[PDB]
Amino acid sequence: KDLLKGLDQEQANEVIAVLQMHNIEANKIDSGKLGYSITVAEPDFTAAVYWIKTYQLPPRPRVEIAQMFPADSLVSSPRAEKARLYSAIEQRLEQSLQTMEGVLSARVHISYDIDAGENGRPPKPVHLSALAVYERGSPLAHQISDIKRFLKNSFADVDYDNISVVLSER
Amino acid sequence: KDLLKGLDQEQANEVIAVLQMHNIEANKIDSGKLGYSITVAEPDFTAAVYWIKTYQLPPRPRVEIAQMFPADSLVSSPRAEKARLYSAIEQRLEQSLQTMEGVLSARVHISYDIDAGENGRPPKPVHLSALAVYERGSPLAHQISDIKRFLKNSFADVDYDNISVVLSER
Amino acid sequence: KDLLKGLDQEQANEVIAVLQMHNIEANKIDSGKLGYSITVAEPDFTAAVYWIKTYQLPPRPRVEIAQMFPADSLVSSPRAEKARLYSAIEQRLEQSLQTMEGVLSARVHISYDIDAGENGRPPKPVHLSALAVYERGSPLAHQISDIKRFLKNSFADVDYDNISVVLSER
Amino acid sequence: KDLLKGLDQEQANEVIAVLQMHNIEANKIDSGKLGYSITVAEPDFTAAVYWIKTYQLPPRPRVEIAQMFPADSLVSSPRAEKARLYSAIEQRLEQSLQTMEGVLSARVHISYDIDAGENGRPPKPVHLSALAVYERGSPLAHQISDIKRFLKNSFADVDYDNISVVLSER
Repeated sequence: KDLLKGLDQEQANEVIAVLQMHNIEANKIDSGKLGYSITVAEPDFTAAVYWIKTYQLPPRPRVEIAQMFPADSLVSSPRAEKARLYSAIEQRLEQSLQTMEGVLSARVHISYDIDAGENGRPPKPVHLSALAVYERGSPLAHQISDIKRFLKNSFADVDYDNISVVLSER
Repeated sequence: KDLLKGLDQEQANEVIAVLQMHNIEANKIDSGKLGYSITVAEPDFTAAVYWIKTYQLPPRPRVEIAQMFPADSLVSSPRAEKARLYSAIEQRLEQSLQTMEGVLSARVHISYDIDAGENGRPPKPVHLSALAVYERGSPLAHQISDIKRFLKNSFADVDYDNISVVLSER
Repeated sequence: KDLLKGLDQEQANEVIAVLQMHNIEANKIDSGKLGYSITVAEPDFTAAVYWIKTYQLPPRPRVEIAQMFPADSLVSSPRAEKARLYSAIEQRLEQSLQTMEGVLSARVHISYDIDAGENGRPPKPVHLSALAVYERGSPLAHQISDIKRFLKNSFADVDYDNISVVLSER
Repeated sequence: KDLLKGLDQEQANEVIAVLQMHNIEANKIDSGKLGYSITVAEPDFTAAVYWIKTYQLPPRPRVEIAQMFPADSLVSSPRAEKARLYSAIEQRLEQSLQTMEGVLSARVHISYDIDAGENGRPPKPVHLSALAVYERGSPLAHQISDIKRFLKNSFADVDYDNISVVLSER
């Protein structure tokens, strides 16, 4: 029975290795495009789907900031520009943190808004959320303070108390 | 008797495995497009439909934010843009939470509105609703506080008291 | 005698199973389009119609929000846009609640209006109505409070006292 | 003698079954279009018409909100739009109530008007009328309070005292 087709080499390799490690007989075939298909024996189909689902496979597609065409036709000013500037910063932070030995994945979600409550009343919202996944063989718990400091000084008007850093082993 | 045609491999596999686990004789065929059809013996048809319905199969299509063409022809400002920004955030949160080992599905619904009650009266509504489904073999109850903190710091002007995190085993 | 033609596989299967369970001799044929026709012996016609009617078969078509073309030709602002935003939320809630084990169908009707009574008098109407149908073999009565909390935090300015959750066994 | 031609299968089946149950010799023929004709012996014609009339057969066509073309050529604002919004709600309520086991038909007529009596005098009219027909074999009298609550919370600014729920056995 077919599981999934048109998988990248990495997605197919991670799913194949996960299934093989759980005693599931899985086979892989490459199509003409270099995309991969995974298949299992019918008796292992239910188990295979359970294991894949439990490990977030296949990875979901989420909204892409670039696919903004449905929302607006042109950008001459501020809200959309600020979203892209924020996205660029989140990616810059993820790129930097990813160089730390032991990090295998990282997500950064930043909040920076300049609001006008009313005449003579300006608020500033700041905060950052950081999730880093570490290799099974590396404890990054001691590096939490260093990661917080790196995030703090990469972004405008952030304090330590408004940064959440969560580290989870794969 | 035919159950459903034009199923994805995942939807067909989950329905086939559910029926087989409940002693229902189900068979599957692939069409030309790689879409799947499920069929059962006529004596098991009523049972099969009962089991499928009880487990939310087949999954319903709900309104897609992108299918906004029926509602408006062009977007130059705020309500539609804010809905897309909110949707992007909900998806970013779902993507992040989905990496936690044990999570097999997640839904996030965010509320963030800036309202003007009258002259010199601005209200701000905040809150988030989070539903996460965990694998049968993983207790994520101890991770509720961590999930709440991740959601809190991903989104503008959210407090813990205004976040609902519900975890349900598949 | 013919009952109905051009039925979906699910509608035809549910009606066939209901009639067979009530000792009604019903037969089914598939047309060229994959649509189904149900027929009964003439001596069982009256009974068959009584049973189908008593169980809401065939399901009625109700107004589709997308079929708004008869009402207005273009939408540049608020009433129609807000109806679509509300419909999207109702569908998002139904999608979320449908994942709860035991739920076989769900309907959500939301009320959220911002009205101006007169100069310096703004009212806000809030409330939600939720109907969930559960499988015969699952008691969801203990989950009423959880369902109310999920609905509360998905929608702007809702309190628990203004949410009705009704659960009915199929 | 011919009774009626161009009947739907359901209308023809209900009329045929009603006549047969009252010892009237009725026959049915299907035309090329799949429409049905009912005929009776001349000696039973008067009785047959009396029975059909007494049971509201054939069902009358009433004004369709969509057939508004005779009344106005275009809709850019409020009265016609509000009528369609109200009709959509009535249909949504009927769809929801129809899922209750025992319901075989339902009609909802809603009243929601926002009127300006004069300068600094706004009235709001609210109320709902609900008629539900139940199967002969189901008592829905105990469900009146539940039906009222479902109707109350589906619609803006409704109180229980302004909802009429009438249940009649077929």
